[PDB]
Amino acid sequence: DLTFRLLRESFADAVSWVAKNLPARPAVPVLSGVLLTGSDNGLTISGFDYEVSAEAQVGAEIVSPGSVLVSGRLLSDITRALPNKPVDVHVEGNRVALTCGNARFSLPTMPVEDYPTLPTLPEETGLLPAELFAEAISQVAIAAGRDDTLPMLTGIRVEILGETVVLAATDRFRLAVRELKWSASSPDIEAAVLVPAKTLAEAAKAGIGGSDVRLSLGTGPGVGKDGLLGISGNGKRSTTRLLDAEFPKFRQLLPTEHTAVATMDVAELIEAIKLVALVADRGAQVRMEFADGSVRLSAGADDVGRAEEDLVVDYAGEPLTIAFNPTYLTDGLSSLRSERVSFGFTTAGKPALLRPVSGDAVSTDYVYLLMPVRL
Amino acid sequence: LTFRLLRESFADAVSWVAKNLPARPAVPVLSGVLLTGSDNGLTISGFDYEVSAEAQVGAEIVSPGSVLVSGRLLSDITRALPNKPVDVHVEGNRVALTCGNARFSLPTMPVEDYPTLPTLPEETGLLPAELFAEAISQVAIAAGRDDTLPMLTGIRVEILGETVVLAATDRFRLAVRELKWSASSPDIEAAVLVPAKTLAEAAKAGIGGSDVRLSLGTGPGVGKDGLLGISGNGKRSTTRLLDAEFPKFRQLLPTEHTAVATMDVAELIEAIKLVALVADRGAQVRMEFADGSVRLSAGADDVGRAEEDLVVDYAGEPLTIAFNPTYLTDGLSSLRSERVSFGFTTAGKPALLRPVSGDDRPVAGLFPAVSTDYVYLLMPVRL
Repeated sequence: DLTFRLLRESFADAVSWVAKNLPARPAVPVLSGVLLTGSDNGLTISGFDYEVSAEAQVGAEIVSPGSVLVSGRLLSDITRALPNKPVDVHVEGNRVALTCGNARFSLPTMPVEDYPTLPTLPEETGLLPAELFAEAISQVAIAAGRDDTLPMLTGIRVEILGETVVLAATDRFRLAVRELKWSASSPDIEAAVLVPAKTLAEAAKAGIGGSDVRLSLGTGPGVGKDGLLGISGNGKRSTTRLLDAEFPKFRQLLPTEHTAVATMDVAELIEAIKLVALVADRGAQVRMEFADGSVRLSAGADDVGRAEEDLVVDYAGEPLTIAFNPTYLTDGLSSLRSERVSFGFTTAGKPALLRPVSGDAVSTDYVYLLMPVRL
Repeated sequence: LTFRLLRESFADAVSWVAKNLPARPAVPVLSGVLLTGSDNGLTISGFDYEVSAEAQVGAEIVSPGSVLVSGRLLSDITRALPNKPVDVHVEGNRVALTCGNARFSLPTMPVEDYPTLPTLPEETGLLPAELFAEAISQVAIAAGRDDTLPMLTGIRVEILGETVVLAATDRFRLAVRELKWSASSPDIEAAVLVPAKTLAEAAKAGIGGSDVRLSLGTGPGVGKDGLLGISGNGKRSTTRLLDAEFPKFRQLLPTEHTAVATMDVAELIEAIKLVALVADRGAQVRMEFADGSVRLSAGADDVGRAEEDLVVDYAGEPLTIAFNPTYLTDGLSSLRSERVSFGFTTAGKPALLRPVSGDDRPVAGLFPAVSTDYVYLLMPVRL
């Protein structure tokens, strides 16, 4: 009942996006599948699990309408490996015929009724330039520390205030808040919700074309407990369930006046961190020793090596000697899309403030809170 | 010991010696790189169970003497330093290292407790670094993978006059390479087995257009040193030889064919990766040679089925033959030729692949096959 024809690249691009974030999974077989729907004008490619859904619609010559359920990872891997010709697709009983140039395929099909029905639209709360979203999330997500660790509730907080968006991501060592200006598709609206880095970042990492990223949480009176978040892009559209966990109240953590402040060249600092960090322990510390006109960046191993570098800086205040985890600090410096950096600390046991200095519930546009280490 | 020299000259010569070194093996002293200064200048020296590396470079030797610092640590520092001259002097039990605004204080290990690097055998002959690098990458694939089967883990290296012949094999593929050589040596007839892991790596570290000296010896006592020297401009390494018997491989290769074929290489690699996406477990890919057209095909109990028809030249009775996807593909990459030649006998016996667009005559003196400088022999599969 289903027959379509489109360009290989378009079909490859559409599937990969629906079959990356959420699939790549064998948990329940009846759900490794991706749904192909042959609407009168285009092909829609659908997919989800129990929480995060994804949908892609692309141009097609659908000769016969209908739908079909085929292996997720497989189709992706196939469409990318196929020739740069058009591809023809026919469903024959419960097998799918797929021809692209001189290559034939036959894939086992799954029953179209077993597949869950996707989530809908939480009404458009507003939109913003995809480049901005790409940056915002890209910055903040550096701080929701999650690598080889168990995924403790790992989320980027998203707050809407009239037309002011605030993105906050933290673990417990670092806190990254970013502010954002918004074409808010509703009157002044207030919304503070939590949605896990995992997916959110990817929708943004898509690195969408233009000013078309479209945040769907509803225009209502706060989006309800229907834990949904829609991202809509140029044809690409994905929902994701939002966590029930509560974010810290970050405004608290941020100081107004800080006992001491200085500024230095980002590039140069990142090169010297990695320089002296080479000798840093498994208890990774790096010692910054602030004085007028200069900082003595040093680190050491309690056994095997010692390192130090004098760097120029514009310091001002009562000298501070303080240490950081070289990786969380360098994450910060990188996070700042700035040539130079503002440092705002209070005590060698109180958070230090990383702000971008591109000279010539938040404070400036990008703010980055870093916990110190002791001795 | 005190000396000065440029960051890059130091970095390059330390990371060359320290790459083969282990971060923390059984004996601590083996993790370290030996730094010696004399009339010649600074010398980077590293030893191992099986490889010894040594690099000589110019430095201003302010004070002769040797020292023992962590091999991998010194490599990491000298790479990260700002591009300014580096200063080193040994303070009692520690090394001070000064480059611009950065200063380092590394700890030493006891220097008397470092062995003397095994001595280089006489030069057996020499060949451009480039060929050496290609010939190994070519043959190294076929090397029997990490197993309790040593005979297969080696790369065989045999010298016949002005000809060198390189071989490797797991019991499923066999790769032979033939080179033109400059043996500064007379009769020169020898055969040796060296570990593929180490050889490949030592030949990966060979580029730029220069030459490379192979040192096993020259007399009847050739390769009998238990070592292989490979050296050039200041850089000198030896690798332990492998005491195992290599297979009598020349016998293994067919001399004539029931069926030959040729086809486009990049075209064939690409189509292989396509159909095998659907193959059982990367287990097999079925080729169906007819005249003019070969049907590449793959399947899986119930995962999917695939088919490509590729433009082949053929001569002989339409053979149908299964190969392993990966082994097949390695073989193809292993020829750096634009096209490929196929030699077959039965669906259950070896296929012989060689580069096509290559008019080198491996010259004589003392339906068919043919002469090539490189062959890759693949066993087939079924079910």
